[PDB]
Amino acid sequence: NFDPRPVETLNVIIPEKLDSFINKFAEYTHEKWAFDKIQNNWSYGENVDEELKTHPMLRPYKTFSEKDKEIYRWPIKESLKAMIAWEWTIEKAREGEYDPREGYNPQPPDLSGVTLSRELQAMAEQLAENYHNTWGRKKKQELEAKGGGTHPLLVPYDTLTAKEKARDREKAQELLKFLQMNGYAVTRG
Repeated sequence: NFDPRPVETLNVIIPEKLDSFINKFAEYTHEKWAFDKIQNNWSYGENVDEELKTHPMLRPYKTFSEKDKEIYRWPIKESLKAMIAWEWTIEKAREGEYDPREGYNPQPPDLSGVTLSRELQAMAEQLAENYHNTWGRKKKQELEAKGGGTHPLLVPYDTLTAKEKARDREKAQELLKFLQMNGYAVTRG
């Protein structure tokens, strides 16, 4: 009887002082996506070709227009809005701490060495559940409107295994690790 109710974010205002953080994390997200592709032998080219391993976004984040940068900034703002709607605190407290291929070579920092406390891991789980509920509500509405069938992910988040949760968990964890790496103190208040 899955009724996904993600937290309301539409009227949530992100403080302007977080814009630099949003930009840094968007570039990081791009660099990580680009790194994985370039190491999997993908390269720049006008078209998105699965066979020839080519993608037009395999270029520096600096070369993207502001509207194009929204491919990355938009999901980041949505995450931040959810954290703000829950009255979590996000405050800067510290200083913001392989084969070289042909052309673009992004070297993003490794977030495997960034450790999350029990509290931040619980917070990542709450963000992950919200990603599941956001997608779930959107999917349920799409299927209802477009007369579609069903989907195995249209079930409560707490009925999923650790592996089924991994994608949303890793997205939430990457955000809290980057926040921590950049000197932000994040709490549930």
